[PDB]
Amino acid sequence: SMIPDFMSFTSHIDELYESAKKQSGGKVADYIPQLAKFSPDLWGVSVCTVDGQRHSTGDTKVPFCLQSCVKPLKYAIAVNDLGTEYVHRYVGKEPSGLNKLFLNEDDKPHNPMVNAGAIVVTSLIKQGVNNAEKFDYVMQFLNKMAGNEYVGFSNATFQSERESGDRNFAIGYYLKEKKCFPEGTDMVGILDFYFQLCSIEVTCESASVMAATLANGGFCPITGERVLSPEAVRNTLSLMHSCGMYDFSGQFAFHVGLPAKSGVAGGILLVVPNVMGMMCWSPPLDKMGNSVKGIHFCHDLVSLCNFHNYD
Amino acid sequence: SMIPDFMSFTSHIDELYESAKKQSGGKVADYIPQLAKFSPDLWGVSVCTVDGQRHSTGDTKVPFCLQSCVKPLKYAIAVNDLGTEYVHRYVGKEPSGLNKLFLNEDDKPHNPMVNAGAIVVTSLIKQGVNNAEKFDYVMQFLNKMAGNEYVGFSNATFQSERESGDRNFAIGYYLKEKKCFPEGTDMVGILDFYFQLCSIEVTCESASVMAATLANGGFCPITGERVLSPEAVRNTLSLMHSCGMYDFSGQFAFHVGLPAKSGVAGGILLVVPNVMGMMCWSPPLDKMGNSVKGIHFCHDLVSLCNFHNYD
Amino acid sequence: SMIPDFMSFTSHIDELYESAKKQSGGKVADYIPQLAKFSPDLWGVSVCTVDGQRHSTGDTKVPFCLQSCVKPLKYAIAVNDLGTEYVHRYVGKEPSGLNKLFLNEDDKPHNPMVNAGAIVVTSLIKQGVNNAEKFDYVMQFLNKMAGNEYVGFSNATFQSERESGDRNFAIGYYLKEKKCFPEGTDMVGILDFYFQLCSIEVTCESASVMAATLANGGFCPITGERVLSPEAVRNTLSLMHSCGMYDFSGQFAFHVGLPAKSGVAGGILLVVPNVMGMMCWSPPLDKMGNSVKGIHFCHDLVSLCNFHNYD
Amino acid sequence: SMIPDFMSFTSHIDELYESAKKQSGGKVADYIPQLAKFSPDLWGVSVCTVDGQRHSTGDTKVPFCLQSCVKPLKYAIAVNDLGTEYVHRYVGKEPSGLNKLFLNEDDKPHNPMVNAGAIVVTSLIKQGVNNAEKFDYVMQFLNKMAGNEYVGFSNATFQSERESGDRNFAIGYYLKEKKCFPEGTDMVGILDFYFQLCSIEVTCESASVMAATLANGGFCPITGERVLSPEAVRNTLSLMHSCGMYDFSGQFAFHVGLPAKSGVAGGILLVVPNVMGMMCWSPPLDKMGNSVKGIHFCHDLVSLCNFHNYD
Repeated sequence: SMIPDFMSFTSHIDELYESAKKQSGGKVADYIPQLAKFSPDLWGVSVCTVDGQRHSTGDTKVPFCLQSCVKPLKYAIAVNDLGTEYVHRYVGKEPSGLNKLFLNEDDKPHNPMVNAGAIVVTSLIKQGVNNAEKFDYVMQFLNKMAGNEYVGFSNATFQSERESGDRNFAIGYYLKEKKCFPEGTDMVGILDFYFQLCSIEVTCESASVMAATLANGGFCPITGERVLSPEAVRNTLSLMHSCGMYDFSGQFAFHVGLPAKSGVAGGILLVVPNVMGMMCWSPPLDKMGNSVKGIHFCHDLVSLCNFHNYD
Repeated sequence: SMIPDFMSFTSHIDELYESAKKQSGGKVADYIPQLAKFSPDLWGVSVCTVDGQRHSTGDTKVPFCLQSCVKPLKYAIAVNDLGTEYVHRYVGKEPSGLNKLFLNEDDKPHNPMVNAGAIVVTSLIKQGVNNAEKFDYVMQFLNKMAGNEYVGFSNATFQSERESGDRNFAIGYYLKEKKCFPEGTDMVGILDFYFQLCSIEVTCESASVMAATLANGGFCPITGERVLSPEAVRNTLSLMHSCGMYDFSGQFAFHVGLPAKSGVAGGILLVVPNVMGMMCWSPPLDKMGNSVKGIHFCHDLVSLCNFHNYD
Repeated sequence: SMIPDFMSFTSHIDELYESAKKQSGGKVADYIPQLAKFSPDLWGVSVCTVDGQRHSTGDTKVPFCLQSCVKPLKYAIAVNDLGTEYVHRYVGKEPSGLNKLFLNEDDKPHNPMVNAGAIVVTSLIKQGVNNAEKFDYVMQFLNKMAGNEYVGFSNATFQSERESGDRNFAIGYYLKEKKCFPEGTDMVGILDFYFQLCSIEVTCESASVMAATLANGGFCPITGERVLSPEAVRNTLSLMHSCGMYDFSGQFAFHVGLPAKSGVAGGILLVVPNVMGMMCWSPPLDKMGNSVKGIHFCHDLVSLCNFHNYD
Repeated sequence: SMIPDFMSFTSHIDELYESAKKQSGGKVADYIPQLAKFSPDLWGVSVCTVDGQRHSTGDTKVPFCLQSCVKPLKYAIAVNDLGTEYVHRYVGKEPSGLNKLFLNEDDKPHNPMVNAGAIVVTSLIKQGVNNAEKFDYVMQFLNKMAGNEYVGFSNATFQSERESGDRNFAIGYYLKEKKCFPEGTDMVGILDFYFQLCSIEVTCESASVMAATLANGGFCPITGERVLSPEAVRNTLSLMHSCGMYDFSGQFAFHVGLPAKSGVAGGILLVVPNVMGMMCWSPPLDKMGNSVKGIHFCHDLVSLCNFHNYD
């Protein structure tokens, strides 16, 4: 551990937080009202070490949707219950070029971090049981990852995403055309389960616990229990490292060097292997679709604490 | 007219027909039973001059679905009722590269001869009225083009295409995502109208009359009536010339030089400007998706009668 | 012939010429001084019917480089001496998608109308003999096409194109890498021959005679002699129809419907099959790289005289 | 350090070495004789810890060309003398899609690990001085990285690469066309310097010392001296992680999780951050172009010692 004095570290976290606060650029997602609602000034950062030590600053208790931030999580869950080999017969393992085809060279979604990928992954989890049951399974799972902290749902977001995601339906039908789903999959039913997962709510605080779980080889820092298999955690981290920041993934892997995953709600699930989990949140996104204050913060954290993968 | 002696010409048509008959290669489409049914040995060629003169050989009275062969026709109808400018605010005017994106540089289907294009075009025809009425409108229209000859429908084909076209639905949703349809379009309703049009039935004989209509500047050779506007006919011919033979369009424009349009049913709508209309039909298709006997025939017709656009 | 009264037709040509004259937009090519020199106001149109009848208006006697306009010509020459089959073992027969790869699916230049294509074609003509001799062979050939009218050379242009064409050298080496040239080809020597051909000079008047030759099935309208084989002329026309106006080829084939070929010098070699040959010239080019006044003129000519391929 | 007992670790290295030895597949590069020469049975593995501890097994003293393995090294050198900002005004920082364009969206080579990238990087090192001097500069540099161990040159390889690299010349001219080189660069001279660098020779033993240098934050394990800046080492490692195994980079980052770089000579420069440097060598390559025995070994090393970046 490179964090000898937590107290001092925390003091630095608040300095970075304050430094980022001055970054007012970016635009709040507004393709649906449930996202337009949010104030551009909300800005929260929560830390949770592998030690179990916590620290928050800013709006770390205001609920918000995981959206794309859930992709790493449901993928981790799939590997946990099905293993690397099986999950990857349906989804790739690397970033794509850039326009934006749904499938790769082998008629499989490039990776679990893109829509097509997350949709296929969603179709692997808890096959057989009905949607209601599948959703409880993932919720219970997310609860263990967060050590029983805040994990809600947003029905308004769910209804808006469903009655608006024409591109996800396009992807749904295309994958069904290319036989990308396991035998006998209710494609439309899957997209529904998919929209629901994107609607799960968390707070910087509860999310940081989930990130810390991934930073602690699958053991929840605040309960000590094994939630995800070592295999599942290593895969999730690798993929977050290469494709978790949309079109910014390259720049991010080169300059920040940490496993992260952004969401349109403005959140950024950050993981510092064997050190801590983190969740930055600020609604204003840049052109790439990442939280402006969040990206700023991440670069600052790595310059200051030499947390970069290769330091 | 390069056909001084119709009698002799006909004798040559039968020779080419017999020559093509020996081409047994190709595979009959079988993605649906209604197409698998067909015998690979069916082979028919019907001619209809701008003069009104007719001639058939082979299975020219066995009904079969137009399928893609209807694309040029419904496009002609759109230009006829809306004019070049309007129709092309929604669909392109040239062939694409090759994989196979749904939209081009300007978020419009490349041309009316590809699925995405034909789907958008379908959404322009007779806007407002219900589907049943739209279908009668096109049927009545196709009747005038065929001079009241055989124009049927295949409900079995229609039902199979609908409960099987996942890729067309994918295209449907994608176009709806990119705002490619006119304001307030029932996308799913349009795909239904689209599947129905693909299910319209004709015979080499009735189809050749439709082709002759396009070969006669919009006037049906056997009734003398104006069916399509000059503007509409010129557009349809240009596009059939550059993108009517799927991936073979280039080779076809270079070696045959005639406006044509193939269909998965094995038909090839051929037009020899100011001379005649033609419909070759033979279920076995090659890798490109064109009738094997039909392609052979077309090359032979141009070598023998110097009908190539630039002879 | 749709030109009953040449006198009246000529009167219309001058009206279109005057109408186009008002189009002052576009920018004169300036990648080399020999092209920057030209006045944006130069504008000439020369007609030469299959009959042998002539007519000029504007700056039809000011020499200018063929540049890309020579591509159709040297291609015609290759087919004439080697036949379709041989020439096309090295170059494609259709337009490409759009970035801009040097080779297609089969490691062959897409068509003779693009740089890579024209370079490969250049390597087929008069193999064996030295460059000086090859150049005389093509010059003598171009002379017959122009009926002995103006055909010059521009050494200043040649020297500038050679000491500046890094992209053509890149293409040269790439093709050499993919074994695109006939056995034992001096690649660098070929690029030199290529640059020279681009530097050949003509005038609207002499060029229109060359165009008329292609419009007359290979027979020079003003000498009556056979210059190009029927086979060679049909191929050249087909390719000019689909890929002779750079990225505008699609729009041009759909709206104008005539075999044409533009050049960076501002010229447009136009052919109206079995009617006449033409050469419009005006240095200012549009974004696509075609003569602004020339494009305007071509659209006007087709609207007024219904010369479109499918009228 | 996860290597408590070096003795035991070494015993495991020899077991993996022996296990890999049984992998006889792959084909020895043969585009030039200097590579065809090599026996498919040569197989060597050399380790060099950050501690300075060494260990070899197999043909670890047979000289071979770095080839692509030098790309990470000359890139490290550029960052060391010019800093991240400057070097990256000319070359990208991420993997590309897949065909294989020379430049990316911003007209810059995708990254330093691809030919176009390595060529641009080569043009940044020691600008001004002549080629002979530039080469000595890099040689002296490579010597410090190897702690003065074997670093040779192969004139036969150099001469063959130069008189055979048409694709590198194509790339050279294209980059020169797009103004990718610093002001006043002798492009052809640069390609020469480039071919020379690819011809530098090493042995598993000396190379492993170079890898260990990168594994030790820029300090040569066997001399203790600072050779590369921390900044330069972190960049080199990140890029080796994402694009050092050609088309296998994705699979490699996901399954092995270590910074590596392969070469057509059959070598694989491997780095285990803060632990050791390594060089596996075996001439037979797979379709991707990586050493077959080397790839096998790398997967085995990570399964056995949990060296994967995220374990």
